[PDB]
Amino acid sequence: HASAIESIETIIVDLPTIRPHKLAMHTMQNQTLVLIRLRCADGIEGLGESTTIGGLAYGNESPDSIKTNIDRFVAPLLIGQDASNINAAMLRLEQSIRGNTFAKSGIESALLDAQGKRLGLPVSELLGGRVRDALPVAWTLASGDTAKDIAEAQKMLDLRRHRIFKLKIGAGEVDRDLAHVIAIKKALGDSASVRVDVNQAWDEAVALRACRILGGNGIDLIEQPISRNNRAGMVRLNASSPAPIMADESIECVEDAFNLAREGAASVFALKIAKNGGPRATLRTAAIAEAAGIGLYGGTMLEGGIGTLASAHAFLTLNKLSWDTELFGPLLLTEDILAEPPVYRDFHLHVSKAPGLGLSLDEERLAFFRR
Amino acid sequence: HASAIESIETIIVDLPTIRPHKLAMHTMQNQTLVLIRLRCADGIEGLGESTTIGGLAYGNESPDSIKTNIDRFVAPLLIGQDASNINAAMLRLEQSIRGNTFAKSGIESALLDAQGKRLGLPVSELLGGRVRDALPVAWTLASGDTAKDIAEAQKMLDLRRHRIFKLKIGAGEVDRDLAHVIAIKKALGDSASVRVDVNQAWDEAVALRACRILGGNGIDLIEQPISRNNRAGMVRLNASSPAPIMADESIECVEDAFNLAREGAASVFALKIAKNGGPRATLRTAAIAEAAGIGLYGGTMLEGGIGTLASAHAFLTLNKLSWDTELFGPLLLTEDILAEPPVYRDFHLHVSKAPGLGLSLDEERLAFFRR
Amino acid sequence: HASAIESIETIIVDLPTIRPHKLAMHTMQNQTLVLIRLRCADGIEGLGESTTIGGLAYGNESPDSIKTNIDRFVAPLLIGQDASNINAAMLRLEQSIRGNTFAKSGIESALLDAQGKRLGLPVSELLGGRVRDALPVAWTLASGDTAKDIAEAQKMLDLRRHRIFKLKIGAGEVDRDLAHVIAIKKALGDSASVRVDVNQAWDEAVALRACRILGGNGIDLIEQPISRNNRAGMVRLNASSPAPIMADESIECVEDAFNLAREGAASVFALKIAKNGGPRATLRTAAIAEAAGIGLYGGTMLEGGIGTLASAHAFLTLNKLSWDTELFGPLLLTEDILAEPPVYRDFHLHVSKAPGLGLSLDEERLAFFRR
Amino acid sequence: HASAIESIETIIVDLPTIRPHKLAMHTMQNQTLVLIRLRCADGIEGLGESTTIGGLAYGNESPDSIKTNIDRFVAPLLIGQDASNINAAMLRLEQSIRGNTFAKSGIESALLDAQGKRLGLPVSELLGGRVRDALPVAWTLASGDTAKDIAEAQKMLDLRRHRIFKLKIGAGEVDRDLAHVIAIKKALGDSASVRVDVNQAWDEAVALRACRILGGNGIDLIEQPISRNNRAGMVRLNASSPAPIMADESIECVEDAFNLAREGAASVFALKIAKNGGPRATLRTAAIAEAAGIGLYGGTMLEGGIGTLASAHAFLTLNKLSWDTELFGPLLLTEDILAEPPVYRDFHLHVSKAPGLGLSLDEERLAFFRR
Ligand SMILES: O=C(O)C[C@H]1C=CC(=O)O1
Ligand SMILES: O=C(O)C[C@H]1C=CC(=O)O1
Ligand SMILES: O=C(O)C[C@H]1C=CC(=O)O1
Ligand SMILES: O=C(O)C[C@H]1C=CC(=O)O1
Ligand SMILES: [Mg+2]
Ligand SMILES: [Mg+2]
Ligand SMILES: [Mg+2]
Ligand SMILES: [Mg+2]
Repeated sequence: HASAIESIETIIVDLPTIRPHKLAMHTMQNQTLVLIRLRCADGIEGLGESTTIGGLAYGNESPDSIKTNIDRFVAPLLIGQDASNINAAMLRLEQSIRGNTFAKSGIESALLDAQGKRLGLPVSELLGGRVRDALPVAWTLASGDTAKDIAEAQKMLDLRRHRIFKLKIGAGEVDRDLAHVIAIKKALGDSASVRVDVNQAWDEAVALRACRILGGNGIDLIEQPISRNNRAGMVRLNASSPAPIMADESIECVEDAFNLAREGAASVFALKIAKNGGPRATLRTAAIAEAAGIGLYGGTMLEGGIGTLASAHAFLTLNKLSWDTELFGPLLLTEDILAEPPVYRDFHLHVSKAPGLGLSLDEERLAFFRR
Repeated sequence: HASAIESIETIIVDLPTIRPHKLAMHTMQNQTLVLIRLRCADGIEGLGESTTIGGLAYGNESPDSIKTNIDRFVAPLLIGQDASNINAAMLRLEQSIRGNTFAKSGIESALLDAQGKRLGLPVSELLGGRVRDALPVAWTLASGDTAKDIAEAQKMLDLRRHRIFKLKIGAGEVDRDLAHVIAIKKALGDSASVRVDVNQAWDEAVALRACRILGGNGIDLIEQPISRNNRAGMVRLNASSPAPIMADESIECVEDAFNLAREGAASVFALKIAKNGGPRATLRTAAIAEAAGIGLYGGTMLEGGIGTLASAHAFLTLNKLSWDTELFGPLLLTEDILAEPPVYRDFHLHVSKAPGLGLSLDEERLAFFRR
Repeated sequence: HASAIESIETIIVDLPTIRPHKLAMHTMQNQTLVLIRLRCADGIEGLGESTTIGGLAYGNESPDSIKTNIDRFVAPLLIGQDASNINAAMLRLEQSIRGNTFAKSGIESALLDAQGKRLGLPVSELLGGRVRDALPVAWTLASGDTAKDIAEAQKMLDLRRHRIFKLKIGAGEVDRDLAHVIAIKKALGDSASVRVDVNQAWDEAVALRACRILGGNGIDLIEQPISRNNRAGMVRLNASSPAPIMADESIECVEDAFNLAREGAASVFALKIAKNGGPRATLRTAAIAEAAGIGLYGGTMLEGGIGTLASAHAFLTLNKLSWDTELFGPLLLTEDILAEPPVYRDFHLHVSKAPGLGLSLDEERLAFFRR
Repeated sequence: HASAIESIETIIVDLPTIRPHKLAMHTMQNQTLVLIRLRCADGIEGLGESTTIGGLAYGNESPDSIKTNIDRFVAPLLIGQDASNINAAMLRLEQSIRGNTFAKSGIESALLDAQGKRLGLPVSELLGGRVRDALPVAWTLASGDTAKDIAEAQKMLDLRRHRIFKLKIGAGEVDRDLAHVIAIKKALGDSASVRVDVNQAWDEAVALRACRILGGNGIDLIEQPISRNNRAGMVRLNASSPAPIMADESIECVEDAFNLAREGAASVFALKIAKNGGPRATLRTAAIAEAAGIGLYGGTMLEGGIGTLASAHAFLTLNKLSWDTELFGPLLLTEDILAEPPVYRDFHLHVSKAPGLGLSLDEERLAFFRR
């Protein structure tokens, strides 16, 4: 085919971050991305990104294993295939490859980028058409210090950078974590929306009490308070919690979205291209949530500009994202591999109408930071 | 915008059929279509079709009211809008217009046709990319006579036209309808798949027995045996019936698909663009079904070539249609408004790769049959 | 520590098989194992095995990615740790590594082997004590030809090798697969137990009928007929099926076992060390099943002698394995890396009381077949 | 066998306590233990303990009937059996003896002690390996006087003996018991965790109100508020109670643990070797709880040092005991039969790495207190 895939190169890139990022299960000291360079017979190159958090501390795919599986199994299946038929290409992978959603997400992102350049259309238009040009972007406070977090949030407000804050908790004693969250919301008052993410850290026995306290203290959303494995517990917590509960880790594929909606495990779903298998699969998960009356949140696995924009282009097509987005990955990185970073201003991420993902590689940064 | 919608004309067309088509609630003596001609500033015209069965005997929208609502409410909302952004256009309609899925389906079909011509791509590619070029097509036997039906099916087999037969029942006494179906399957044996559609005609009290008899006599699928209103009954029948049950009328929007899947009301879903609001909405319903492990069937409201191809292009992108399709509408019509009819041969409908819906109007037929 | 782990080497070994093995999603032409060589400060070496089927066609871990993740993440965490405290070592991995059960299984197997040699006890005794010395072993028929399968089963009976047969179906047309299974059971009659494994291939719409037919034709067990994602469907099938349903792919961790038991998704559970994270985790899954009144089956991912014996030693401690085992992996391989193969005779696998896994490496075979 | 069991002697020992211990159904004025002395052919003696509370006021086994059933049924089954294969020995008992979990617990404890001495390993290592050397120990306040309880708790805090307090209620008027608990928590404030145990005393009609009041007054956990027989009620209370509910009496075997988890009867499970049938069975119950996302608590039936250490060794292997333990039995006894008592300091019980249960009998105390 004139648009046959000729090569797929995966590159692991280690990039510095602006500060330690403390999650319940892991403390980030930097970030590692897997860049995908997909080249086609018509001379077009598509760029994609597969990124996770903390090696294997978050999910079963590491940047290392993502490269291994793409090089050994994905490339052989796609090289020679028509790059202009994305649905057929991704279904070809689906029939021979189980799981590996992070790898698939990066691959589809690259195909979409190339197809966008091929047709001279931004990805958002390839996916149906945008209904907005900007997306609201929350900011995560996870320094591990209450005083530092409050100061940081106040500055982001003054800079008109962020007005929605996500607090990482679950690593310490429940009451200390609760006091921490309450103190932050008290300091910010009505000037900002404060939410929390427990990253599955709590047992239902703890969550049933903690959610009541948070809801009674101005916390707007409680993300994945308990293990995705306590299916019945998540359903019960949705009933006892006065604050809405959002599912994140509970979604590891489109089918999980349906089952969670069927069971009533959460009233809001985080949408992550890495967890669903790319922008298109993520839109199917969004369709399921919408059909069930479940709110949407534009999630991230802390991707750099490529993965962030791939996510953004899909979100631009959604009717509504009631709970906004957390597409701040590029801002946590002190250095990224894009020639021009995404545009952030006035509490939003602004997406252009340039072809594909509307970005280009910074060859110097790639050369220095690639492993 | 360069692709602004300049006009939308709705035309009611009354066309002759090859023979009376007897459904449980109505007997068709002909067919009426609503043609949509959408013209854009860049000189491109998109064609769409909104068609139903028996006036108001099947659904709440008649060809007459579809024209009324499109002319009075849809056109005012779309004229002047960018035709190249289909998602924004359909969402604009969704925010101001409740229901009217048949009208919406015709409108989106026209927009897709125009966009396909605009980019020089068939609709199937606009929707992501085809994974097949042909679709298996079933045939409905509904003459009202057992001997006639058997003869007709045998001929369709000999002509290599159809090998899957759908039998319309529910208008007569249950046992007489059952004998009718059993006699047909007995005569055809393993040379064909025989299924039935009761069009909601039976009460659960009757269906619980009838489904057992049909399943025990070689009937492969039982379509909408009871009222969509007996929600609990459909769930119970899925358990007592040895033959799979398919939901059709139970789906009147994407959200219904989710609720039916949540409740376990059917193991197979019929996919109709008219019932969901167009090809794109139908793909969302398909995504929900797939995520729930529910089989897919390419349904029809007996549309002519335009509506049939709009449906076909969407179905070409589905990973699998386990229960095939019933896209035979153009074959039931003795006359259609296409210059070249869809290609049917060797038990399938063959879809080309021509731009848009790959069709053109027969001006002479349109002029003579338009109301 | 005196028993500190000094090194962990992972070796990918490609071995020939006796014949093509056709599963619903993949056709095996050979087999690849990941050998784990764990050496301790006290001069003891423990051997473990992490093996899967068809690259990524079966699960999300490939032999390639298993090596990548063990070398990059597991080794760093364990080197220097006390090898004699297996629970602490495996929990150390669990707190930093998500998923990767296949890798974990191989690691724990190696630790158990080393600990057995260290104490001069077979693994079965380290795990509590055996209650049997032999395990019944089924045989899978998957040549893709009915005549060939019947002949093969008859020979295994005559050789007193196997009397329980597992038939792989789901790749072809349902009725053809059903005829295939029925013909085999008809030919063998009461001389053997015939079961099937659909490897998630069927939709519930198909399974609800197929299970009835199989149960009515002498088929003793139906393994994973539908997708693990159709949670509600598996529960419904357990009620409509006259033949017991066994969960396999539905179990990807110990927690899944609990949820399946809670929901009533299957009446029998396959026990696979690779799917649970090693012999010890598998015994926890067995404990859950037993507590729920669910039958046990000793499963396999087609491991060679090392993985097969690691599985066997755990199964020797179970009170009862009502549905026997399928520990025939070493028999499907024309060549393995053990100096002395496991002992198979009179329909059983016979496990010795030698220290650890009671095996040693064949250096010549390892050298020739290692990648 | 070289390690054949040659004799099993059961000895009832009546020991003085430090003060009356008032439970909802009984007031303890002393404590009675059943010591098990199991001697093997290799000259090794294993010690075990089967102890309950208040004769038959708590459970169906009394110290008297435990001795009767062990002497008449257990001994005959085990004498002559290989003591080094604990799993086979306990399964041999399970196939011929129904219930009698207290007796079984003492027997397995003795076998583990002997096996530990045989291999020169502490029981915790026989069970897989410890992940901690110390266990947090709560203290029960049950003098029947509010002023006395507050003073006692304050002293235990000052002595760095205990900082978690369990209050026995249910014997008096609900409001008086509630005032009692609230006054104690008020006096201790944040310096201690206060929990209650109602020992099944309340009717659901009372519990639904009382749990709300306790949860709203700083009470951290509510143990078995109602009858284990009101299965549906326990499930309902888990939803209405703002404080987590723990199941104790509801667990009388491993299977009960599964059923309670399936039904959602409690969010925390008390782990008692006497109620499950020994350390090993208790670890299976813990595995079920963990798989269900249910918190763990190290429970006691007020055993002396032998039974307390048997429990402790098992708990040392658990990944996490979110709700700590109540292994204070030896502290309630003014006299025990151990030559050296367990080590309690700085809010914890410290377990050594000595072989077996790491203890020896005080021949003088045994001689004087044995019945
Ligand atoms: O929250 C997660 O699970 C992943 C990621 C999203 C933002 C962030 O701070 O971490
Ligand atoms: O069956 C329906 O409900 C509508 C239509 C589909 C084919 C047919 O014969 O009628
Ligand atoms: O059946 C599976 O899923 C895996 C494996 C077990 C035996 C066999 O033939 O394949
Ligand atoms: O609470 C029980 O049911 C039994 C025991 C545990 C400690 C205590 O004080 O009594
Ligand atoms: Mg999260
Ligand atoms: Mg119908
Ligand atoms: Mg299987
Ligand atoms: Mg209690």
